Amino acid sequence: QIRNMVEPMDPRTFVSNFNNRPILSGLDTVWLCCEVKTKDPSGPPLDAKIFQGKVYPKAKYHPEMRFLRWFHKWRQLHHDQEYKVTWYVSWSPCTRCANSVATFLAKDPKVTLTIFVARLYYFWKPDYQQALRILAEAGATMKIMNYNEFQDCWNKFVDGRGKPFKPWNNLPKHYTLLQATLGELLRHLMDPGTFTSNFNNKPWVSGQHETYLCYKVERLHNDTWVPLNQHRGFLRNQAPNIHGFPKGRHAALCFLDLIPFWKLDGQQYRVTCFTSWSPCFSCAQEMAKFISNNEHVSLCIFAARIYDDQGRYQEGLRTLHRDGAKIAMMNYSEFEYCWDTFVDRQGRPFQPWDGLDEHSQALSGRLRAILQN
RNA sequence: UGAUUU
Ligand SMILES: [Zn+2]
Ligand SMILES: [Zn+2]
Repeated sequence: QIRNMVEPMDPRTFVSNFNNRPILSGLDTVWLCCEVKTKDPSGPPLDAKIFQGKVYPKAKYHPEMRFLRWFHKWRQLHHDQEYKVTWYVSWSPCTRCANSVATFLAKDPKVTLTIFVARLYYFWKPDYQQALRILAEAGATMKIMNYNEFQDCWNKFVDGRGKPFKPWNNLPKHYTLLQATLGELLRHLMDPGTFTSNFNNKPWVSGQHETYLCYKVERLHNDTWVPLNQHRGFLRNQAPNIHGFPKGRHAALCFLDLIPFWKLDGQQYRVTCFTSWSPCFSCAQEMAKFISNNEHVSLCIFAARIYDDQGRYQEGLRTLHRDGAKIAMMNYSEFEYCWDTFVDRQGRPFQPWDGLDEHSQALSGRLRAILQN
């Protein structure tokens, strides 16, 4: 078992180093817990290790490089076969480790690697974004640690003495910010079936209530709105879960959460979202509050369909429009733009669904009527 | 807590 393959770390070492607050000073060591398995995930791993290394000053002693040196020797001592490796790392890799690991994976197709990260290190710096993309392109699967992964790491690698994992405050909030940020910098694209199913604007017939939201940012420069290529991406609502958001978190709120995290300066910005459902009353109230607090940020909301929340949704849309948000129903040009920009389309052009224009006209008339009452 | 990279 893993407990006999590693010396489990002190619980305080784990809790302090794997806390997932995205902005965290004082944590000058990187920790890496790993499992080496066969192609078959069943059974215990072949081996498991804990590595650590100081962030500064020598990247050669970061735990990713210690892992590489260990793994080379270990493979010499065991009969060769394909390996699936999993890492739980407290900080995501620096540019040097990202490139070294990418080189290693690109030269060795017998090894595949999954990296779960507690926090993103310098996620806002383009050299780090680029190096994480290089690592992804070499085949590494990179994900943010969520509750299940912290619990698994606790059970396997920590001297918990039979006590269960206890989540810290704001674990889910931190997770959602980091997962959106990682999707941004890896340039994740939406599945085309997912897009077409969720943005079709005919009367909704599925029992599912889910909201997908694409977003982008423009900056005002010499009276012209210019693109800001950094903060562009998509997200969806978080369904309720007692270990996540117990009452869920709607897509509009996750979107709003991202804007302060971007640390926009004092210039004028226009933030646009393309959401498959118009916001419910709660979401519209929160967006109105945001507008009240961020004068330099102009909000533009394009919706595929109008969501009747069985409540005060019309009042929410009216309040948003009155407070200066642009609210409009998506037309052909917005659907095509989202297909071209946010969707994993693999060179294929946008193919409109039947009735797109007719549905857009009827929805736009309904939105006009709501805004005029 | 925007967080010393040779
Ligand atoms: Zn490193
Ligand atoms: Zn809502």
